[PDB]
Amino acid sequence: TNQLQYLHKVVMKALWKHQFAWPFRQPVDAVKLGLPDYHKIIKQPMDMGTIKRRLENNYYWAASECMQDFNTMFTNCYIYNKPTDDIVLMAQTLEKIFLQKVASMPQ
Amino acid sequence: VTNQLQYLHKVVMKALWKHQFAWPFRQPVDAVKLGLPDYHKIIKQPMDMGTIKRRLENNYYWAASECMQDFNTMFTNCYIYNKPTDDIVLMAQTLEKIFLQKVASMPQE
Ligand SMILES: Cn1c(=O)c2c(ncn2CC2OCCO2)n(C)c1=O
Ligand SMILES: Cn1c(=O)c2c(ncn2CC2OCCO2)n(C)c1=O
Ligand SMILES: Cn1c(=O)c2c(ncn2CC2OCCO2)n(C)c1=O
Repeated sequence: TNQLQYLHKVVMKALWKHQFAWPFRQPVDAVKLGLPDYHKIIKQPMDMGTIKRRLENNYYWAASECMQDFNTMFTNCYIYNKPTDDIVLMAQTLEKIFLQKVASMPQ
Repeated sequence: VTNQLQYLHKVVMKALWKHQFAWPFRQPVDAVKLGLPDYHKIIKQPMDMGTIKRRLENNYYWAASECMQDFNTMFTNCYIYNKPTDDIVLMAQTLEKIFLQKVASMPQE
């Protein structure tokens, strides 16, 4: 769809290259990051590499479905991490760009 | 009086305000009433649907994206402050899904 193309080539491209994006480009590796409780707390992991791959393999039936994946990724971050962790500020910065770009998506 | 802001008022706020999970979000978090002495230490930008509703009613917003940020702040405050297992997190998630679903069909411009 026009909307899924926009999420791929306008929204995702802006977020992917952002200087705060690196923690979010691939799944949380709880073993390599040493977080034995991550998957006990976060039951729907999500990340931009997964969303990007889904955008390219025609996984999504509708724009809102892809937007929900973006939301899950950010929400996971807020739920798991402490309020003072830098990664929370990074998610918020990226999430605001997401919402800005989504506001200009074809209707 | 943008089409976008009209959409956010007549479609998004209409749906969320009357939602059965909306009541904890209809007014600012009252930290005294709720017994949350650390709330304003952790949440530095409180937001609630009553504030957003009033702002839409008084044409406070210059752009749709700024109303959208207020909604986002209100949900994010909840995810950041509350424990993962708090029921309020589930209620916020349910409301935010509706918010995103509707925002996907918002007019451009
Ligand atoms: C999304 N996400 C990460 O990407 C992450 C992380 N813990 C480490 N990382 C990677 C990076 O190390 C310093 C800050 O982010 N957690 C708990 C998380 O939620
Ligand atoms: C304080 N308070 C409510 O105000 C409430 C509620 N359950 C429903 N409401 C009312 C709300 O407005 C109309 C539709 O839902 N509970 C459990 C509650 O504690
Ligand atoms: C926004 N907000 C609330 O309104 C709230 C609350 N803790 C309780 N409440 C009220 C209600 O009790 C059961 C479900 O929510 N917290 C920490 C919060 O962030």
